[PDB]
Amino acid sequence: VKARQHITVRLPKKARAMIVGITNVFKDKYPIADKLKVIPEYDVIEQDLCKLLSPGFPKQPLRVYKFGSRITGIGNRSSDLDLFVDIGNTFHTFEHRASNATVAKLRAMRKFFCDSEDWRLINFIEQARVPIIKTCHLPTGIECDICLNSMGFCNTNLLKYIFESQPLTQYMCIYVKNWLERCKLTEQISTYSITLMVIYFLQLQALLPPIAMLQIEQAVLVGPWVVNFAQKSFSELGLQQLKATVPVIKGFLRNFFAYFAKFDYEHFLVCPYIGQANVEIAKIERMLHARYSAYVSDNPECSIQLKKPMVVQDPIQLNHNVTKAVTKYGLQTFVDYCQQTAELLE
RNA sequence: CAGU
Ligand SMILES: [Mg+2]
Ligand SMILES: [Mg+2]
Repeated sequence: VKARQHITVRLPKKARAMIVGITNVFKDKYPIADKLKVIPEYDVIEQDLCKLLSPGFPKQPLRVYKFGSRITGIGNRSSDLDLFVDIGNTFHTFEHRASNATVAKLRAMRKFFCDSEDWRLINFIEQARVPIIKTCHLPTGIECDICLNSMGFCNTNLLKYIFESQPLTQYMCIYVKNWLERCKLTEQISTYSITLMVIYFLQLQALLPPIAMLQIEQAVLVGPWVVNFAQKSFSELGLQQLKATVPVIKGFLRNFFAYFAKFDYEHFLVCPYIGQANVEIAKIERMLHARYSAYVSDNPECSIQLKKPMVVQDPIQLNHNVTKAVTKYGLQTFVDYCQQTAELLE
């Protein structure tokens, strides 16, 4: 891309094949994703985690929360399982950067996975924004990402509500998830990022509510972030729940890819919190709730990172641009692929 | 930059 910026990066053949062929998501991948929301294997994993860590922290409170794509219903059989281990009722505590205690806890847990004959330690990432332990649960073979941060569980619950209220959202996310993998873009643009882009797009079509309109104040807080939401019936908002049909899905996907092919990433951001068209990067910070403003006043270093090629704001952790690591050339690659994909969908 |  960098060598020939003037050339539209060719949509990879693996992607072209799947776009030109949409019945697979509707008839096969959807039922598997729906089944993967609840399977017996997850109970074994949570139980074995409690059994493994209960001795390491004897009197301490302990609770395990599942989240991620398997739980929201856009997973596949190879999908990893994401788990939040809360030791000591830290659910409501927000760490911008992982604290010493948090890193201390992760280090203690690392040893337990190594020594245990039911777990294989795969990786221990301490210096990430969200430190995680990557380990294989050997009885099931399921790869688990273990963290000490509640935010992923909270946005998983929000996706659950959105997908169940408007199933078209779920189908589209399964499709673009697979499209992202066949385009080999997942390392720059994550499945979670594209899910927020789908949600935002459908908000602009008046098929989903702005997240802010679900949070009119009693607030549940993880630090400064409002993590609960009114589970309002879509009828009360006049939001029609569409029947997901292959033509309906195809038309919305076409429009989705067309929209992000022409989106002005230099001046606007994807903003499911606001859920309105043309949210300017230059205006967004003054549009956020009072807790965000109070938090960044005391900590200006924790404001959302807006000076990035691609800005997609987490609807709950409002200081997180989930696409902050996307490069100009990764963005151009994504824009070119959107362009060619919209064409192939007519 | 790494879970989501
Ligand atoms: Mg996952
Ligand atoms: Mg994971």
